[PDB]
This record gives sequence, C-alpha cells and structure tokens, in this order.
Amino acid sequence: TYGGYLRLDQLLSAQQPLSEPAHHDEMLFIIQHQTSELWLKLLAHELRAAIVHLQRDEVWQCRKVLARSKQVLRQLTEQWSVLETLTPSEYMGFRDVLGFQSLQYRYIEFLLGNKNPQMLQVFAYDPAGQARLREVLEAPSLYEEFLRYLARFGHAIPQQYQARDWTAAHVADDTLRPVFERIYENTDRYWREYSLCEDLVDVETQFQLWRFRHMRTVMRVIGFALALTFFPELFDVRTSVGV
Amino acid sequence: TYGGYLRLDQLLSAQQPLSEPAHHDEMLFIIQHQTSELWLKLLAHELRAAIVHLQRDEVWQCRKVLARSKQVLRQLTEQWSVLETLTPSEYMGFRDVLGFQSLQYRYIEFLLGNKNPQMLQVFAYDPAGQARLREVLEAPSLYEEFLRYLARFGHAIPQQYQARDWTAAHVADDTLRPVFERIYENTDRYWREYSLCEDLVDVETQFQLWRFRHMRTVMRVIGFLALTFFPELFDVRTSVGV
Amino acid sequence: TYGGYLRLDQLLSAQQPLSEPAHHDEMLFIIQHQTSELWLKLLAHELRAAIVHLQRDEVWQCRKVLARSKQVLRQLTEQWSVLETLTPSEYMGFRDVLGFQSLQYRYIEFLLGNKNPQMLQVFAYDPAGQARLREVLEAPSLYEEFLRYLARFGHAIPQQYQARDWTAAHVADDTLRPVFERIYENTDRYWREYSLCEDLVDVETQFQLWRFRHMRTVMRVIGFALALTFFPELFDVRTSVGV
Amino acid sequence: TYGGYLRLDQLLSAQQPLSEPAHHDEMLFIIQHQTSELWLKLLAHELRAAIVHLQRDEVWQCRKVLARSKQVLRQLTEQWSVLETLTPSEYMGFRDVLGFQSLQYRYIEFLLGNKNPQMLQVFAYDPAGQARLREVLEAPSLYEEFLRYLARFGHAIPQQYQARDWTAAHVADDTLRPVFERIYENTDRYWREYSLCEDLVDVETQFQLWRFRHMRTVMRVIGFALALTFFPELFDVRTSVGV
Ligand SMILES: [Mg+2]
Ligand SMILES: [Mg+2]
Ligand SMILES: [Mg+2]
Ligand SMILES: [Mg+2]
Ligand SMILES: [Mg+2]
Ligand SMILES: [Mg+2]
Ligand SMILES: [Mg+2]
Ligand SMILES: [Mg+2]
Repeated sequence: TYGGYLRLDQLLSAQQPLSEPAHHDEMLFIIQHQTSELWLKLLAHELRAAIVHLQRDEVWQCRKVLARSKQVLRQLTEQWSVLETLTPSEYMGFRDVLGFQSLQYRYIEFLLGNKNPQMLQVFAYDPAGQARLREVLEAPSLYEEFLRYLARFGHAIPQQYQARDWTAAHVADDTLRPVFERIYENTDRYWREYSLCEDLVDVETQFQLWRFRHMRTVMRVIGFALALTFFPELFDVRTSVGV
Repeated sequence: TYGGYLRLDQLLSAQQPLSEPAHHDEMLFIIQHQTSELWLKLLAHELRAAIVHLQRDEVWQCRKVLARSKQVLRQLTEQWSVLETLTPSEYMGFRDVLGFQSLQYRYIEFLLGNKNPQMLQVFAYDPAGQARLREVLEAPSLYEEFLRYLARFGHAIPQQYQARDWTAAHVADDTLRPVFERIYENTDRYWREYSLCEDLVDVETQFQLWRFRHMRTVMRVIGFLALTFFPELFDVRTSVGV
Repeated sequence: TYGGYLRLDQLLSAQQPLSEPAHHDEMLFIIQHQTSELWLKLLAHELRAAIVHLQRDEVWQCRKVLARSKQVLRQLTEQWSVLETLTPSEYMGFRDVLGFQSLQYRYIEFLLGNKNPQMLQVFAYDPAGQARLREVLEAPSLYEEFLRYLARFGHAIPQQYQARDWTAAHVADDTLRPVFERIYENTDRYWREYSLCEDLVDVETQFQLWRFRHMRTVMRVIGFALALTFFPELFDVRTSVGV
Repeated sequence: TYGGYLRLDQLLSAQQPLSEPAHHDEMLFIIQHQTSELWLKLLAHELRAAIVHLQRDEVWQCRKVLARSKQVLRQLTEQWSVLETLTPSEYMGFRDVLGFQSLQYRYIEFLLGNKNPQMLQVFAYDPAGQARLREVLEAPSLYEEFLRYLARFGHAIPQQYQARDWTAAHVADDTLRPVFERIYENTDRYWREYSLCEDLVDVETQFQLWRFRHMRTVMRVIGFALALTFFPELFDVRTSVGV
C-alpha cells in the first residue's frame, strides 16, 4: 500500500497542536517546521555521499549528489513563501504556548566546515545523535576533502591539510589563492576542478539565501544576517583572477 | 522542547527503506512523497476553513485562506524539481516496490468538486480515512458553496443549487454565463465577487499545473488533464464582451 | 503584425556587445540588464497607479495593482538565477570593455520613500527624467499616502502628516505605534487597513530579497551591507502587538 | 556610460500603446512579451553554441551552455505569473489589437528539431528573418548533432544520421533503443553520454512546462496539440531499461 510503504499513519499523526481552543494557524506553523526537518534529513544524506565520492576521486558521481543537494537547498528556501502568510495577529493566538534548536541543521553546518566544539554540549541529551555530530566534528569537512582532493592531483595545497586537528573551524588561507588562480585561468585544463569550484559556490550561495529568507520571515512575524562564510578563498579569489 | 513539540522522534523514524542490499536513491523517493503528503494535509485544513468562511459570507477571511492555499499549491508544484533528479538507472536499484494512490490527494479533489463515489472502494481499508471521503463527498463542493454565496446576494443562481445530490460531480451550466458576464463587465459594483472569481481561477490553474508536472516527472522516471473544476468561470472568458 | 506591434526590430537591435572579438558571454550580461530595466519600467507604471488609488480612497484597485507589483518584484528577484551562471573566467573575457546607475531604479526607490535630494544632480543630464524624478521627490511617498489615507478614516495619525516638506525621507515616528497596534488587534473592524499593511510588508520584503540576491551575485562574479527600511513602524509594531 | 552601453534610449522607446484613450493594462501586455522575446534571443545564442561544442566533441563546454540554457527556459516559464494578473475585464479595454506568432519562438523549435517548411511562408515579411529560419531548417538538429557525437565514440548509430535531408522532422527510431539501453544500464563507463542524455530530458521537460503554462494563461485571458516530442527514444527507453 502507498500508505504502508510511506508509513503515512505515523507521519500524519505527528501533528499535535497544543493551543487551548485549537487555533487555525497553528497547523501551518507545525507542518512548515516538519517539512523542513525532513529535507534536512535528505540533505545530510546526499552530502555524506559527496564526501565519500570525493575521497574516492569520483568526480561525476559527487557532482551528482551535489546537484541534488542544491535542489533540496533551493526547497528549504522556497518554503518560507508560505510561512510568510502568517501575520502577527494570527501568531498572537498561539505564540503563548511556546517559549528551539535543530540537531540536523547543526549537523549540516558541521558538514560544510562551520564547526564549534561548544555545540556538542546542549546536545548530549541525545548521545546517539551527539555521537553522529561528534564524528563529523572530528573529520575533515566537505571543503577540506575537496582540498585533499586537489592535492591528490598536482595542485599546490599546503601540507598541513594532509593531517591536522579537524575540530577547529578552517581559517582563511592566503597560500590557497594562487591554487584557485591557476584553475580559473586554465579552464580547458582544469575543467573538473573548475566545475567543482562552481558547484561549491552554488551550495554556499543557495545556503546564504536560505538563511537570509529565514531572517526576514522572523522579522515580519516576531520582529526584533550574518556574514559567516564556508569557502573563503573560493570567494576571495574573485578579486585577483586575471593577474 | 523543539524536538518534543514537533514530535521529531516519531516524524524522523517514519523512513523505512526496504531494499535488500539497501539502495541510496530510495531515501529521496520517500521523503519526496512524505513532505508532499504533509503539504496536502495543510492544504485540506485551509480549504475547509475557506468553505466555512464562505458559508458565513466572511469574504475577506475566505479570500485569505485561499491565498495561503495558492501558496501551498505552488509548493506542491515547485517540489517535483528534486524528484526529477532521480534517473531510470537509479530507480532500477529499488523499483521492486508496488505499482499507488493517495487518500489525501483524493480528498482535495472531492473537496474541489470532482466527485467520484467509485473511489471510496479503492480504500476498502482504514475506514476512518475512507469515512473522511464519504463525508466530504456528500457535502457541496468548494465551488458550489460559492454559487450559494452568490445566490445570497441577488445573482441569478438556479434554484437547484439550494439542495440536490451533492454526490454527483458538478455539470457545466449555460445559465450561469450571464451571471458572470454581469460580474466581469461591472467590476466596481461587484469587486468582492470579481475578486473571488479570480481567486478560484488561480486555484484551478495552479492545481492543473501541479498535475501536469507530476505527469511529466513520471514520464522521465518510469516512462509510458481534461478535468476542469470551475467550467462556467473559464467559459465566460469567451463572451465577456457583451 | 506581432513583430510590428511590439516593435521587435527596434527591440532586438539594441544589443551591441563591444568586446573586441565578440566574447560569447557578453550577450547574457546585456539582455540581463535589459529585461531587468523593462521590468523596472512596468513597476513604476503600476506603483504610480497605486498612489492615485490611495489618494482617491479606492482600496481594492490599490490593492490590485499592488498584487501585480509584487509579481514584478519577484521577477526582478528570480532573474538573478541566470546571471549566477556567469563565472569569473567568462567575466574576464569582456570585463575590460565596460567601465552604472539606473534612473528608473532610483525612481522606484524615491516612490517608496527613500528620498535623497543629492541624487537629483547626478541626473542633470536628461532634464526630462530629472524632472520626473523631482516630481516624485517633492510629493508624499506611497507609504505617506497610505498614512494620509488612514487619517481620512479615524486613525490617530499625527497632524503634521497633512502637510510638510516631503523632500526629507520619512523619519521613524514612535507616535505611530498605537495606531498600527490597534489595527492588528481587531482584524474584524479594520480588515481593509490590515490588508494594506500586509501588502506593504510584502512589497518591502520582496524588495529586500531582491537587493540581497543582487549583492550575492556581485560577490560570486566580481567579489570585494545596507539595512535600510521603507516602512519602519509597520515592522516595529511586531514587538508590541498583543501585550 | 550605463544608458549608452545598453542603448536604453532605444530600449525604452520601444513601447507603443495603441489605446485611445490610453489603457492602463496595455503596458503589462507589451513588456510581458518583449522581456520574453529578449530571453529567447539569449536562448538561441546559447543553443547555437551547444551545437558547435557538440560538433567539437567538447562535452563539458556544450554542457555548461546547456545549464545556462535550462535556467533561461525556467525564466520563460516562471514569467507567466505576472501576465496571469491580467483579467478579462482589463483585457476588453484594449482587446482591439489583432487575431500573432513569434519568429524567434519558431527558430528555437527548429533548433530542437521540430522542423516544418510550411512554417516558413508565414513570416512572409522580412525575408532576412525567414532566412534565419531556413539556414537552420536545413541543418541538423541539436538532437541530431548529439546522435552524431555518439556515432564518433562507438555507439551503434544508423548510417543515415551521417548525411540526409535535414529539412525533415526527426522520426522516432526503434533501432536507437538498444543504444540508450546500454548507456543507462552501465552509467559508470558512459558517464558523459549518460549526462548529456539527462541534460536533454531537462531541456525538453522545461520546454514542455513553458508550453503548457502559455496555454493555461491563454485560457484564463482570451477563451477556448502539445503532444510534440523532441527526443522520443530518449523518453522511450525508460520503459525497457530493465537490467
Ligand atoms: Mg516501509
Ligand atoms: Mg497528528
Ligand atoms: Mg506536532
Ligand atoms: Mg517509510
Ligand atoms: Mg530523469
Ligand atoms: Mg505599437
Ligand atoms: Mg547594447
Ligand atoms: Mg543603480
């Protein structure tokens, strides 16, 4: 049965609004958070595949899970259009019963390299999950594996990337500029690398839009935009390409 | 708690892939349909509110929930953009599944008006869900509660819409044509009706688009649209030059 | 004739890339600015209708020119997805031939209330446009007409808004809080006002989204922001409504 | 200068309403079709390149231009969202225009292979334009230059694709079935062909949505076959690829 394979009775019975007279607009609020959380589960799943592909020098496949990841990210961004229909007037009606962090979101941020050892606490409330979270904190990021990939093929990548303490969020590296300069200037020769650099900018960019949208919705519903970056050098290089 | 208010342990434990050496793209298949089903649940919730508001002549309240419905419908449509990344080569790896309806989906169509009693039988199981169909099947459609709305305000609505066998899917009626003709050719006096009409044309189009996408996505994955909910609404376009 | 009514010969004859050996990616770059510029012309047109409607107290007409404005604004936003495909490497090719402000953009910004008397002189060259621009600079904004509208129907709008120097950009006014506070608190009595507030929030939000996309594309293309606001009190009210 | 590079004086003087009295909604009608027309111009420009790259066996390159091409087709589709705000009430106001086809639209159907000689004598007016149509009418389609790409790398391709009357619209070839069957059934070896296959299914699908959309907006504005298919066996193989 369609309902049986997708476990719809379980899925469709996870919505328990807790407002006194059952406010009409509470449902939107729940669903919206639930669809998002499910997409976060798909994202992590694909992204994990990409890291393995890179590790095994499998470009097209890894490129074939990053393409999907972008689509999913574009969805996490599109969904805000519906929550935008929630007005302050409607929110007053059930906001009361509320008082909010996502272990899946943090997982995704850890995966892209934005690591923060302090984040492990506040989550050891789920050891099994905190364990999955710790595993990522201790291993290279998507960006770092990309770099470990470049070194495996003749690109001047600083030795410290072969092995260091991965638990510290990567720091912008000047010595990386020329590596990315050479790639963009010779595209015929470095087409594989070139394609991957662009896929990564897409991923970090679609991701920024998602965070920005998120903040505008919070403004219009609850009222009173960071500048963090995942791939510094890929963005910095823009100012020097074409020496 | 975040995870407690949303029931995340239950939600995120509803993904049961079943491949014997387990397949990678299977997960996409699942969560694709589950988020879709989740929006359908939110869509019905709003659509019902639209009917109640319509019965009370609460025009602005009604027009609104429809606005949200339009937005939800747009999401159901835009959403196929990720399933389209599933290739026949990938699908082979787990195609050994079934061959696939959707009670929730059917509920919305009944609600809009495409009534079909023969459907109640494809869900011989879980009579609670089957009971939901029957209950909405006997009530007037979203479109029909609109015609009764118009009757309450002096428009030439045929008597039969006051009471009849709601089980039978609406049938296009030529006698409505002049009613919508007066509305579109005098938009200032009838702005409320005018706006609701356009709201309805939006909901059908968006829905139509969604069905079209669904079919095109099926074409590329598995390999080898005349229904119309509000006929008179689309028909009048042809003669609104009176 | 389809081609003659739209004046397509004139239209498809306005693309003159000046890259030395005709660089393949210049075309995207030009039409991109052009479609954007055509949408900006439609926007100003509708927005102008909106001002008139509000002055004449015609709510639903106002509303339904504002509904289209949102769509056009969403178009200016979506459009960036195509320019994002322009890579630094492709940009290098014709980068060196171009050496960039829109009079229609500033017109749109003036309309919404972000008035800046200094802009005038930067357009001393097409006195015709400068004059169009001055007309707007001197008249109340879309937002200001909205407030003047509320004053016409029993809302405690400060007397000063009946007449003053519209040359200065609107300044956040805290005496406006209780006015917008009361609206959101009895949706039933103020449904008209309630809807316009939300249409206005939509317009500023969609507009912010557009400015953000713009900036992210500049980053991925040229590399190395402003949190202005058009309707302050409509956004500030979020924090008090209901307490 | 900005307005000089883009030729805005010409671009923004290409809107000639014909209403007397001037009708508010005529503008939307015009800019809607002109912006659409500009994108088509960029769409052709990229497609022609995709062909040349395909001729040169330059896979990644033919492929990038196709990605941008997909983005442009998406814009053409998403774009009807603003014309849907045009209502029968408004349309009556200027309806008196004419009973209405795009030379460029046909140029692109031809490029994709849906060729038709009777479709020439209908642009009976600027020969130079119908000339652009013929030049492509007798040239292989994007799909056919693809089939020839496949022939060069050892794929069982019928001889006729080597040379024939290109003026005729492709006819679904059953002997192509086992060819695509092998590519899909062994993606690692044929990753490039596998990629190009999928890229084509995207272009056709996005185009299908664009056509469906157009028809739906026509339905809601004016009043009362879309069974064409550019790459048939590509869609047909889906039903037989079974290990
Ligand atoms: Mg299962
Ligand atoms: Mg529940
Ligand atoms: Mg819940
Ligand atoms: Mg399951
Ligand atoms: Mg496919
Ligand atoms: Mg003309
Ligand atoms: Mg030019
Ligand atoms: Mg400017």
